[PDB]
Amino acid sequence: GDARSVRHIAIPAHRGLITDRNGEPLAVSTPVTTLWANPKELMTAKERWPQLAAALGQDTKLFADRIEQNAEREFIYLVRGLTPEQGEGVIALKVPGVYSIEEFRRFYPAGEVVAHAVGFTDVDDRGREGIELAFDEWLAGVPGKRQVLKDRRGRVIKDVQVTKNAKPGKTLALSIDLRLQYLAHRELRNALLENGAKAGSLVIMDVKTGEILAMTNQPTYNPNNRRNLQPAAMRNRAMIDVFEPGSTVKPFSMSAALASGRWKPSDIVDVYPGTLQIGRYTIRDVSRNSRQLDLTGILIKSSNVGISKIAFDIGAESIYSVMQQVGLGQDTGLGFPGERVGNLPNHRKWPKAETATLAYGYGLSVTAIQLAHAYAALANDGKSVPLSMTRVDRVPDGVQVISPEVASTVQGMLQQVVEAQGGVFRAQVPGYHAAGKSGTARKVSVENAYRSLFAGFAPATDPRIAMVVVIDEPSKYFGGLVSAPVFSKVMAGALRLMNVPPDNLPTAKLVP
Ligand SMILES: *C(=O)[C@@H](NC(=O)/C(=N\O[C@@H](COc1ccc(C(=N)N[C@@H]2CCCNC2)cc1)C(=O)O)c1csc(N)n1)C(C)(C)NOS(=O)(=O)O
Ligand SMILES: [Cl-]
Ligand SMILES: [Cl-]
Repeated sequence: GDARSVRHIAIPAHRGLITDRNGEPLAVSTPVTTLWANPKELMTAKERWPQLAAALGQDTKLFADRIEQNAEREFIYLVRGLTPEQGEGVIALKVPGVYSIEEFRRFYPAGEVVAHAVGFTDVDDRGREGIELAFDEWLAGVPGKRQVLKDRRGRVIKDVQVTKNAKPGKTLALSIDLRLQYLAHRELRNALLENGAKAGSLVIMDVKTGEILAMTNQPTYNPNNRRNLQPAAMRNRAMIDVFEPGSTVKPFSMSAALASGRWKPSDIVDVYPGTLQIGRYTIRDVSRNSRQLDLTGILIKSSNVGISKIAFDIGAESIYSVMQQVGLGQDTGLGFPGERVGNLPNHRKWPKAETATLAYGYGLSVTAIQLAHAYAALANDGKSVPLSMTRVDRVPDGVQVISPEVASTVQGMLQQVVEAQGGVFRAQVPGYHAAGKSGTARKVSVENAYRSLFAGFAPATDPRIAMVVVIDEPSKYFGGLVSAPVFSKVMAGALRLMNVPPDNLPTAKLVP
């Protein structure tokens, strides 16, 4: 039939390393040794089989069955992906017909801690989820090709000849700081356990560079062992899940009020009796023991009524404009697999009820990433630096989306939300002035179910990082009792890790 045969073999390309921003390995192509066999040669050395089988960790008779059943094939795999050292002891047995191929297997040194961001490759070493998928072309490289001239009995007579070399993939350095990532991962997980919550997300970003410094979710999974992996655990919820932001968008409503020319911080709004009726609907505050609140007090008490009255006065168009311009419900440009854009509703003419509900964050849907980016722009004196999941060496120009004077005023109000009497004191960061806003969003007709939110930034004197904590369905639940302490603990550790000077460790009690 055939005197010879020409078999073609690909030379595997070394897949690009993924590191965090400091060069810590997050995805590594590690060398592995695959053993294959020519059964026609192996069948001439049967008395070596029990020793070979032992070296492979395989049952003597099952190994023998496998060879005998494939006795005519010129090629079977004995085992793929042993360690180089395990392969080295088998090669030393010098069994006829047993040969080795070096290939690579992806290893994820941080495991579940950064699994949602990094993703993973399939058995064919192709990116399937996360960054591995999004940057697959960058990471993959260009494999080579060999030619093997084989026998009529499958024995490779002519030594392989290399057609094309293997071109390695490119290194990729993420924006993530693995130190902050571990801190965020451990504090979110502990908070979930303490609160009996179903899921959660935590985003940390650099307000000055747009970099995503940490992005963790629960549940998570071990990418190095995906046996019994369930779909819910795979979700990078910070990017691919949407939620109503509720009270956490009130600083943007307040930004529109101050940009309107119609409102100044010392203005007061009468929110008594803690409710406001619009047709058949009643807007309700949680704490309903207030009458006059100034604009800062409306944020401290989180008065839906107060922000609603302001929204009626200034018009929803101005609030829509700020929310759109800080990115809520807008494409982020990151291109993360499955990333959601959410929804910021718009109208030619805004009905009165929807003007109020926009202003306190009902009925729009955002991602944790978007909410964090919005807070980063506010923290950065109103200038939005573009998002990045990769290390930023040369920072692109930002876009001024809130005037610096309005941004600075709203920043001070959010510092009061954390530090003033009656505010979110469990969000305070010891040694630092922190600023932010809690939220609690009921999942309407979705039976005693809520999300607890906190969004903020620090240090208030020169903001460095913005943070969003989302805790999904705690079993207690308020934003200020559930997500606020997580913000405090993670913000304190992250500021320390970044060597940020404390701006609230005075040694003297000053007066005023
Ligand atoms: C802002 O986010 C805003 N939230 C809402 O109006 C929305 N839902 O509100 C839910 C009620 O939320 C709370 C109730 C009670 C408390 C609280 N501190 N008191 C106790 C805590 C322990 C349990 N017993 C009560 C805190 C929050 C609701 O209506 O069920 C909302 C907006 S969009 C959407 N889908 N839902 C409020 C709650 C006014 N401010 O939020 S904040 O986090 O408290 O600052
Ligand atoms: Cl609190
Ligand atoms: Cl509601």
